[PDB]
Amino acid sequence: SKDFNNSYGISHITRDNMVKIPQQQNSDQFKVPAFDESTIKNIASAKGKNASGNTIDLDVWDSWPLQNADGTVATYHGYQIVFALAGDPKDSNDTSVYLFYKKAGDKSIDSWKNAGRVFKDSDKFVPNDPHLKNQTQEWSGSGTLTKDGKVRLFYTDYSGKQYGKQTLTTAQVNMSQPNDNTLKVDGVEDYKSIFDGDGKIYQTVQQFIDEGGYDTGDNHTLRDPHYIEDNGHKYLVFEANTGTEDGYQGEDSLYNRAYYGGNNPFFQSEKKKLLEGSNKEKASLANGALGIIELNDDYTLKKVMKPLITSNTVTDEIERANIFKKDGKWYLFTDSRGSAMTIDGIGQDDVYMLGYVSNTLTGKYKPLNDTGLVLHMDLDPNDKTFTYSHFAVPQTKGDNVVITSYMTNRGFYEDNHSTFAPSFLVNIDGSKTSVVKDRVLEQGQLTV
Ligand SMILES: [Ca+2]
Repeated sequence: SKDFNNSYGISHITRDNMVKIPQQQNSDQFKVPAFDESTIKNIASAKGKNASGNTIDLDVWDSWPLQNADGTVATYHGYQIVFALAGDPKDSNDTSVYLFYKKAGDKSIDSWKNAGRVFKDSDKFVPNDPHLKNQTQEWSGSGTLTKDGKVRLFYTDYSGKQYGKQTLTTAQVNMSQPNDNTLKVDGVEDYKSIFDGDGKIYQTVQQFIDEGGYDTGDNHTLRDPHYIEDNGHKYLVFEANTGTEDGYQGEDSLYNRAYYGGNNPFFQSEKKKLLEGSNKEKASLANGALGIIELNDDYTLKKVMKPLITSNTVTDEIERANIFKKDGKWYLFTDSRGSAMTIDGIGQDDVYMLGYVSNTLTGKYKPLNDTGLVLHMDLDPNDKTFTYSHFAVPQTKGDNVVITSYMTNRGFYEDNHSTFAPSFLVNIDGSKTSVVKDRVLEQGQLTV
């Protein structure tokens, strides 16, 4: 019949595992800690110029630490460095990467100084590049401190003028120290596009356009590159969508048992409901992937590899790709909105961090805590302490990782801007994780 089973030699976030989440999630093992509203502060140094040219308080969103190759937080001339997306709370979609820094031993949110934007408006036009001149927004990525002691940034070139084209991009951020307590962004170099999709392994924006994606509610992604090394190889792991040959979007995907898991009765009942219902198109178009590419030593593309995992039928959006090695195993994380999901009992207000584990970098990834659930945040977006973009930072010692996230902080009274959420701890033990009891850290804390 139309029924089939193709894994495409890759792992999958299955419907069977997702449907189990609603009855599992209501536990302090997974719940994002409740945060103390009275102590929440804006990032004091998060000031910049608005579109008019007046200095304002910025909203600060997605952030990532400068990391060592293994994912631990780097120390740069005695400083911890955090790259963050920021912009004017009112002027629509305008994100730029800012560089924040803090003396390694300082703890308070007030200790985070602002070195300003990584890029000048003019920077994108300098290199001879296929894509950069078309950039309208700077989206998320990662930062690594190289062997040579260079600050190497990876981020997403978003082009709103090119149908939302997304390109994995790199630059070396040149730094100096004007005095004992200041870091300065001097400028950028080796600023170049790396990858924008191939069509067979990862969806391109052209495929998105050609299929009439803006009319069907399709969501094209090629973003959030996370730098990692393994056995002398350099990689980016990123958010994407499947291409034509590794389980493409469309109605056929609803007949693929690989995306369902469970037994035949589960597959048959779930499939029938999908085909009948108002989620048919949404599920059909859902082909999120966590992709991987290998880089050369100069950070150009070496090899486009098959995805680590996909969320076919489940969601088109698996965000903030994250991966690191712990206790000889590889842990893979991604954030996912309930609103973009097609799962019974998962709703608009549900936000997740999902996690998977493998014995090897490109091996089979199995769900943490049986289902893949690691974190559950379901506070209403209107709540002051709503958090988003949860990201696990591995630590030099111990079994705990630090969870960072941003807190939108839009209360009726001050403080009033998107800020660093209080960080917290998650214990990792084999294929099991748990939120650490009563250990809420400072806003934007990276290390314990
Ligand atoms: Ca899609």
